[PDB]
Amino acid sequence: VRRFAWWWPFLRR
Repeated sequence: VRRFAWWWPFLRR
């Protein structure tokens, strides 16, 4: 994980 494309799963979703 870089530093953002991980939270999507929870955040963005």
